[PDB]
Amino acid sequence: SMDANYRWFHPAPNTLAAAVGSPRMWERKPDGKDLNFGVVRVGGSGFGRYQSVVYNLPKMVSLLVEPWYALVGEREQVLGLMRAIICQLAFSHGPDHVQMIVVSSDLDQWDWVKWLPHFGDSRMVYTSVREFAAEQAELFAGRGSFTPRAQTPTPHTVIIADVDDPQWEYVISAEGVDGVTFFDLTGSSMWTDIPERKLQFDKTGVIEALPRDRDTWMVIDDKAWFFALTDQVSIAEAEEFAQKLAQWRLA
Repeated sequence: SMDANYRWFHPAPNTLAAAVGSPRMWERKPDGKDLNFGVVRVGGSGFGRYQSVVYNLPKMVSLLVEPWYALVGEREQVLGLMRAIICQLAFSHGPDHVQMIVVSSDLDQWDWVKWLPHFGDSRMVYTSVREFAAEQAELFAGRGSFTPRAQTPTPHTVIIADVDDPQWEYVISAEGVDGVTFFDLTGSSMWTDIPERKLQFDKTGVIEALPRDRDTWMVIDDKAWFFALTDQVSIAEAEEFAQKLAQWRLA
């Protein structure tokens, strides 16, 4: 019963700090049996005047079915959703299964990720696409095009593209990069031209997207419909989760 036990797999992201160190942390497995591997909660099903009468179920995206997602909206709500996605993944998946990278011309917003092992380089926070491409050359060398979803190859890489830079094209083509999912925050045309990858916000925090099948993640309509009332994690909530995970790692 996935809807009955949804709080064990996809809870509200501000509950994750208190749950750090529980047996649900880093429990996801790329074994072909865990259908939540590579899945991340983005929000809830209730919205507007219907919030009080709709049984709220989590809404999610799979990292394995698209080479990227493009978050289109106002700066703060786009950052809030990205922080919720990062916190969800850092809690549910171990850094041996999911690694993370941020490429941003706004470093002040990403200082909190210094506590997460997922961003540790064997810190994967870069200020330009050129610096990122030099540091991550070994990641991209020999990698083919993205193949949408047996055992999943690991680590999967989640990259936050937060810099409007024409050099993005020379790193991520239309075919995508195998084992990587980008999340664009800029709203530039190269990311937003594919409709099945767009998450369009409205001022209330509701996102619309092409609906997908609940079991296969396959797109089921070519027009955008309600997708989720997004989860929003503030800098303080994200830093609280990140520091709590860091203290668990030191203990």
